[PDB]
Amino acid sequence: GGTILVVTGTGTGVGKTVVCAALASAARQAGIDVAVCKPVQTGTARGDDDLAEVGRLAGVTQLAGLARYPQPMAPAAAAEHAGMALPARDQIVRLIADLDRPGRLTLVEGAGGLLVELAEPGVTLRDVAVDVAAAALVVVTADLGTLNHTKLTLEALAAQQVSCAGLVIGSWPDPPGLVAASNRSALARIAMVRAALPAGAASLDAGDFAAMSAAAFDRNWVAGLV
Amino acid sequence: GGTILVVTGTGTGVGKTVVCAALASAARQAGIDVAVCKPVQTGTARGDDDLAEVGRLAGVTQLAGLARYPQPMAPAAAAEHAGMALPARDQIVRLIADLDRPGRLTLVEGAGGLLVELAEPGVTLRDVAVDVAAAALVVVTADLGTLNHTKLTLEALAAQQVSCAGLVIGSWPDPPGLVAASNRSALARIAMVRAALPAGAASLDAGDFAAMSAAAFDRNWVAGLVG
Ligand SMILES: Cc1cn([C@H]2C[C@H](O)[C@@H](COP(=O)(O)OP(=O)(O)OP(=O)(O)O)O2)c(=O)[nH]c1=O
Ligand SMILES: Cc1cn([C@H]2C[C@H](O)[C@@H](COP(=O)(O)OP(=O)(O)OP(=O)(O)O)O2)c(=O)[nH]c1=O
Ligand SMILES: [Mg+2]
Ligand SMILES: [Mg+2]
Repeated sequence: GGTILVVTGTGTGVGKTVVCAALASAARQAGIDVAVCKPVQTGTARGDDDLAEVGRLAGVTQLAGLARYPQPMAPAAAAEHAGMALPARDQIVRLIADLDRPGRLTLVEGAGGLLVELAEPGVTLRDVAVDVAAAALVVVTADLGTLNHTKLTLEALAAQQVSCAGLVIGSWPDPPGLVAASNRSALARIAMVRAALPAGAASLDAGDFAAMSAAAFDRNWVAGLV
Repeated sequence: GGTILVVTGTGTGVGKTVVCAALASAARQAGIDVAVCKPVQTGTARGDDDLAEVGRLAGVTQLAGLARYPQPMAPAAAAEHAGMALPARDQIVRLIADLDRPGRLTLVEGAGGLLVELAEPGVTLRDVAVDVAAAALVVVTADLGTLNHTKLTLEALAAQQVSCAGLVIGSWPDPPGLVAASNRSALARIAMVRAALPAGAASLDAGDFAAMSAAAFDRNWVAGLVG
């Protein structure tokens, strides 16, 4: 196959989607073919659509999903509200495995943090990563609490031998400030910080997003992903 | 020895300090001798003092500190900013073991979440709980993200064989509302919810704090903590 990375996070709304876009954009600019899978999208009544964000910010066209729940809740509660079950583990795993091919960077986004339920019954993004042998990129904050959440997420990955490909600070404040500066230095002590996306990047137009994306990651690390 | 519980949380500001004071108050009203312990305190320059609050809300007088730092930062960064070192792991252990006593409940509040560095080098409250054979009471929010953080914390506890004495919801709103209510239902499927402390417990007076405390926990669970 090619390279598969789940893009998880220490929590909800930490920047997972804008980080998928940013890495997709840098990979494409490096001449790598990119696909992005978001198996379960919720909050569609208010128009949440993470694949649309990736398609618009980074230009990706191979964008796969399996389910769309209208309520703005976590996948299991939204599915409980709708009275319609989440997809099954095999559905999600085979979708990603069908996307993966040599020369392709395939990114997978779940919902919220690493352990929220993505498929019936109780299967997580960590389970999916195991079944498709993906490594994990962990999107973090630089705010109070991040080191604990980062360490807890990194331990949960190592507990099932899911490799950690790096950290990304999904939203880097301007100018950093005292906590954010201390938090970035300490995260850098426990894993490589691949990038720190400036705050508000997800509202850039595609041209600005691409230039920002190619400057945010290290040219060689992106080139070597596939 | 007696019974030692580390009181940790899914993060900082989730209610660890008010849960200590509530468990201490309920334990005391059952006849149980209580000590409370905070080996690392940051933010002294902003007035933060969890031991002092626990004394205020609950009337506990057996309160033991050790490391104190001016800045409201994570311990490592606060001690660094003050030209000080973190305490060594044996000093934290000594603090707790000196208080342990038969028939006494000792509560050890961390700083922030389970894996925050409390001692050189990379030593956490989980390591400390291992050293004193303590179980762990996990203070959680009912807000969004709580399920994932709670599951991550419980897994980190089990990997080191640190028994989990249950969850407590640090701040519980009246009325609940849909987000909190759903999360509390989902937390109870994960582990035992020992209490849900009403929002604003920390402002109650000693009389009302004791009433709230006695109502918040099952008395038979409180009494069963301590032989
Ligand atoms: C203003 C705002 C933007 N966004 C946008 C900007 C972020 O950089 C981007 C990616 O963050 P995500 O972590 O993916 O936030 P999300 O709601 O899409 O996360 P999840 O898929 O788990 O629900 O989404 C939010 O998610 N939440 C917000 O409150
Ligand atoms: C915002 C605020 C909260 N509190 C209360 C609300 C919480 O339920 C309680 C305990 O939260 P904790 O989890 O103990 O967090 P903390 O702020 O004490 O910091 P630390 O991680 O070092 O413990 O403190 C106050 O007493 N005064 C305040 O101004
Ligand atoms: Mg998203
Ligand atoms: Mg506290």
